[PDB]
Amino acid sequence: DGFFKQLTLPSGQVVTVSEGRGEPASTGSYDVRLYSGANPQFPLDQFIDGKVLPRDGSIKELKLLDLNGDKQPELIVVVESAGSGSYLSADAFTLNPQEGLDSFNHVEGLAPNEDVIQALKT
Amino acid sequence: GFFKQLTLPSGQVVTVSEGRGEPASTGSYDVRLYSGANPQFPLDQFIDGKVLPRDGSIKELKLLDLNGDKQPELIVVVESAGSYLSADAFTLNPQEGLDSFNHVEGLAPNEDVIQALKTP
Ligand SMILES: [K+]
Ligand SMILES: [K+]
Ligand code: NA
Ligand code: NA
Ligand code: NA
Ligand code: NA
Ligand code: NA
Ligand code: NA
Ligand code: NA
Repeated sequence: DGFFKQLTLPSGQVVTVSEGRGEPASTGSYDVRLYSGANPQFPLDQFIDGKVLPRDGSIKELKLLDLNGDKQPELIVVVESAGSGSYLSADAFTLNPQEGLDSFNHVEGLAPNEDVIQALKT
Repeated sequence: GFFKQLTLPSGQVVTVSEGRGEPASTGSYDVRLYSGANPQFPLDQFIDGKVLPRDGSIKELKLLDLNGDKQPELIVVVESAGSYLSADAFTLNPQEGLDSFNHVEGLAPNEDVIQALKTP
């Protein structure tokens, strides 16, 4: 099994993030799947929506931070290139009970010392 | 959890997966398309993917030309945990990528899913 992480949002919704099965470490895809989380004992029983995105590198971090000021965290998936420069890219998603899952922003080709969060707000 | 890889005669590669950790009876599946440009590395060149709901468990995959352009579409057939079939079809090509072709649902087990997907 490859990369898999499950997070519970403040609303009680549950999100999973996976890299594509059978893919190389250096490049491929990942998906984000949102669930209602209505029963925390069976958090993945009620699927809502999902997206598949390319990754130029490996997932390096998952962050839950409010980017748009609505008080709820967006999900940020930070990806680090296998290149010697370790260039960063990231996708942000809104995920909430009212709207479900949507893309918020995407950045790529960032130097390792760049402010990814500020870039995603830009 | 369902996982299957198919390779088209063009060389394109597709994988179909049920969502990890989900119930057998309900959840999601994803379809991922790769170029397969180097056939020894089928999953080295990702193109595009989609995540869909499944009302049931994946029964089988088919590759068949649904619109008569001589390229195969991908069909994902789903069986309810209860008896009904549903199915989603997708176009796949190097030129365009991955797109929805059609969707059918509430079919009897004996019905022709492929003819249903072809029929306006
Ligand atoms: K949405
Ligand atoms: K497309
Ligand atoms: Na891992
Ligand atoms: Na690339
Ligand atoms: Na927010
Ligand atoms: Na929003
Ligand atoms: Na919508
Ligand atoms: Na969207
Ligand atoms: Na066709």
